Amino acid sequence: EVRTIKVFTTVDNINLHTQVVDMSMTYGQQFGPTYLDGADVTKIKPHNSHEGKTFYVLPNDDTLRVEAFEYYHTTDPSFLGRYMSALNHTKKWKYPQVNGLTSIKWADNNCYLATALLTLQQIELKFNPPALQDAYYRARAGEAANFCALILAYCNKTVGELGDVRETMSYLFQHANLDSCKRVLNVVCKTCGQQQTTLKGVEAVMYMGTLSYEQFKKGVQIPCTCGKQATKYLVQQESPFVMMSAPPAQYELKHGTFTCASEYTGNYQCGHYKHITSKETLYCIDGALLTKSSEYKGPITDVFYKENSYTTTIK
Amino acid sequence: RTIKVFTTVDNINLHTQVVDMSMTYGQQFGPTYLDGADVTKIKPHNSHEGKTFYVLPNDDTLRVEAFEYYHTTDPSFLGRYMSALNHTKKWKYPQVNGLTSIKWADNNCYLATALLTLQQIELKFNPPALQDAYYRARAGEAANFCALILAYCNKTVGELGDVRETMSYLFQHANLDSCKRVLNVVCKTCGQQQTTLKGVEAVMYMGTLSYEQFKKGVQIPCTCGKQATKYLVQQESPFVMMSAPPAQYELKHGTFTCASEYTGNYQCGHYKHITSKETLYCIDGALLTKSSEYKGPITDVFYKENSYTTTIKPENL
Ligand SMILES: [Cl-]
Ligand SMILES: [Zn+2]
Ligand SMILES: [Zn+2]
Ligand SMILES: [Zn+2]
Repeated sequence: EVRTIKVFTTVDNINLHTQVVDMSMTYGQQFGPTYLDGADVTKIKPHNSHEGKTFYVLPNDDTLRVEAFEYYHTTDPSFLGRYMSALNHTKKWKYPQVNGLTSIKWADNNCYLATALLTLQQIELKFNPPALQDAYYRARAGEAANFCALILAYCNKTVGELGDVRETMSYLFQHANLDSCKRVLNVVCKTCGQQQTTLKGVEAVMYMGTLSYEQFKKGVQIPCTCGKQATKYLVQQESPFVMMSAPPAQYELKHGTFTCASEYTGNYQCGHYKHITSKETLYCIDGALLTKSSEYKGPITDVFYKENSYTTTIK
Repeated sequence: RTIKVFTTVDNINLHTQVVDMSMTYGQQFGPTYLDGADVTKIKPHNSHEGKTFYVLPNDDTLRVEAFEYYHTTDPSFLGRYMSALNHTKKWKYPQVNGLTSIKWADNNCYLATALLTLQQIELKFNPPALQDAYYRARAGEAANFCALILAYCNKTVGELGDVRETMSYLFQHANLDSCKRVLNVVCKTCGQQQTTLKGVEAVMYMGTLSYEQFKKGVQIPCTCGKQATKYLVQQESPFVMMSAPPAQYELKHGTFTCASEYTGNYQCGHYKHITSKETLYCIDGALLTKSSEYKGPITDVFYKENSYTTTIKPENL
């Protein structure tokens, strides 16, 4: 009456669950969306050659949901489906080594993912979700399909959409161990006094308004509550890097003064990101393309700087 | 022959300047606008003393001010906003059935029905520029709101636009964080698959005008070659927008909030707005028509919502 084979199911490829499957029913009828080595097998019926194989499935019971939470650090039931949807594309991208870093050859507007991937290889950062940490290690080795698809899933973006580097880094930093990061700022306004503020976590390493770390330390002009202009400056910084962002204009990059940067060109609604890194000179990594130059000048949107512990000497 | 003026990129932070009447504004400030009019090649007049001029965000401080007000980093935004505003300030914005409309001009019908729709659904804008201008538009002064819509949509005055595209751009600048949509796709061969949409995708659907049809199920292809049934499982939003290629459709009073009618084709056409009050009202720019029934080439229908959960059992499909 009923013929069967034994297979394994998983949501993390670490915990394997024995399943006896009915060979007269499809995998989708029995498990829902089912993948065998990234290949969609939802519509097909079990075959004798499938016996003993491991199948990815979505978390549709309590055991699988706990494992998904522990591996991906998410409770969104749609997360693994969106990751698999993205992976179907990113598994076809090429991930060349460029200047010793894993880049991504351009496809489907993935330029923002390349400069994000390149940036992460240059700043000291640990990822909390085991899925992210594992996929980052594979990406550093040149096999970044899983990492890229995770990024898309964590940001709730799909292949082809315009990505923003600042927004993307912000999502990823929420899943990094940045709790020990600290920033202390002071704002000063004639006729209003002084006031200080302490930031922690992601907010302690990201700033929007100037690309220059030294300018942030010397003071930036900001509108006050009264309506006149005031001066905000960085008092103390505890973090392994800082990210400085600004609306793009024409910014000059010089060797040895920064770690890496991102540039935005083309049509503003559907444009193009490049990566600039400081090595023994400046390299512009443009997906698979590489140029070298003494200096660089353009519509820079984000600059990353190394840091450890900073304390101001101004009063 | 020198006067004081204010320059700004947001009309919030005003920067005092001294100008000389012997040179143009452009030689002193770069590109300069007075109520949207390009005054770059104009010399300061006595009557300009103390007035507020827009300039381009030409330094780090101004680019911050512009970003915090408009939520854009596009360097062309201000000039495009001002170019549109020079025109929209001359449009007329009559009250039609308690709502701010727009008298027809410059193919602005798509903006009129978008504006009429926004006044009937629960929506908050995130950019202060949009918030402030929307409050003025509700009160009848819609020139700045209409020029912002054009600038955010990268449309110029006179171009025929698209309500669905326009709403997409505006919803991306709205607070939709609490909006969630869960769908189920059921195939006789493949089984079930649920999906969760957030943000603009949680409130916009393209394929059917009827919210009730979206609840009972629409037929879609399945990669196995058969037809699958797609239906709404769960909806958390204060409204929903259902769109479909324009086709003859009967709008029944009391079954919807408002809708967009489009006569024409891909190159040229005209929008009208239909709203369901104690009866059906067709708002066509400044023109109002009342009817017990309405039938037309409908392309977008808006419905009120709060929390919906399906009663379909998948095994009963
Ligand atoms: Cl019109
Ligand atoms: Zn003050
Ligand atoms: Zn199927
Ligand atoms: Zn028209």
